[PDB]
Amino acid sequence: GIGVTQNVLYENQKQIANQFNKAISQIQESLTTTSTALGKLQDVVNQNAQALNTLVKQLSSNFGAISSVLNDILSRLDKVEAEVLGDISGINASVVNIQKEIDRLNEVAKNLNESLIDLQELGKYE
Amino acid sequence: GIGVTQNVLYENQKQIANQFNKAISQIQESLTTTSTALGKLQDVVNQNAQALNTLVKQLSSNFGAISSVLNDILSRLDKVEAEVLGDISGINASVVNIQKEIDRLNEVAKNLNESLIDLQELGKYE
Amino acid sequence: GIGVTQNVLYENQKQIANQFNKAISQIQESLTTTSTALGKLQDVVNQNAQALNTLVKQLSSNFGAISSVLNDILSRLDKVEAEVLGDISGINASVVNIQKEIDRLNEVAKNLNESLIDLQELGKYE
Ligand SMILES: [Cl-]
Ligand SMILES: [Cl-]
Repeated sequence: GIGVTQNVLYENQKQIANQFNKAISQIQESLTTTSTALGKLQDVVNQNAQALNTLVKQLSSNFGAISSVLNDILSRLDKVEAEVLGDISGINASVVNIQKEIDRLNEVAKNLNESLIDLQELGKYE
Repeated sequence: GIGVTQNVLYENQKQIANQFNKAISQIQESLTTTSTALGKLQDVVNQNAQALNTLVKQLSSNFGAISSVLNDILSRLDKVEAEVLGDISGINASVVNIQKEIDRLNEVAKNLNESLIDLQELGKYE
Repeated sequence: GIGVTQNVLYENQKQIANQFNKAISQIQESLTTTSTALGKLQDVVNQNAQALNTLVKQLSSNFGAISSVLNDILSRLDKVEAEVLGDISGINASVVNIQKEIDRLNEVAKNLNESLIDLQELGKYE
């Protein structure tokens, strides 16, 4: 009463501003951390996708060859005894593309600097 | 002193409210972006999991068959010459289920609209 | 005018503080949710990586063996008729490590409790 109300409000503002700005920084860090983590997942997921496809590609080739050789062999035996397998090329791994979301997270982190609070200070309390 | 303290506090409130609301919108965007990115990762990861399992399934079948045919062949040769391989069915890819976390991110984004600040305006300064 | 300005400012502060604190809690929840989701993705992605590698390992072994057996067979036939395949060991799935980002998200969530606003109350309005 004696003259504190005006002073408590200002102190409250300084806290509000300090706590908010503190939180923003924490949030920016979390965003960058999420984008970084999302980016690593994308790399691994895609590299593993391409590994699986590269494999299917070779395997298909192998079974085509194996079935061919066994056929030749069986054939010979026939002649000798006379004288005397599913393809997997369709299996495909897809890749993910979240680069746009990753870039968006970094932009938002950078832009939160524009949402910080620059409290007008009252000398009479500073 | 002349009569500004009451006016600086209000201006500070308008900034606090404008900057916070601005940040909330930015954060909502980041959440939706994260959920969208998480959702795409889940789809690809699971589709690649199922591709790998579908493959193991066929491959096991193939090696069972190949070993069988080679055995028959070797057998014949025996008769002809007389007259004259690990299974992989156990390899399994697991799938992930983060749908609940994805839905939770979208709900939080929607609910932050309920955390916006509607500052009571003082006509004497408006 | 009669004496409300001082009272509207305080009411505005209570709202600012209530809405911010409410948002912080919402954000903490979103962070924990993101970390939990990121953690599940890491587990599945890595487990699927290791499954793919375990498979390549066995497959390479299988084709080495198959080519060997077919060679022996073809060889015999030669003798009998006389008397009468790419390796994939190089395909490798990589694993991801975002544990550090996951732990960082949880720390930030825990630390936001230190960014909450504890508004100094003015009895004259309470
Ligand atoms: Cl305020
Ligand atoms: Cl994967």
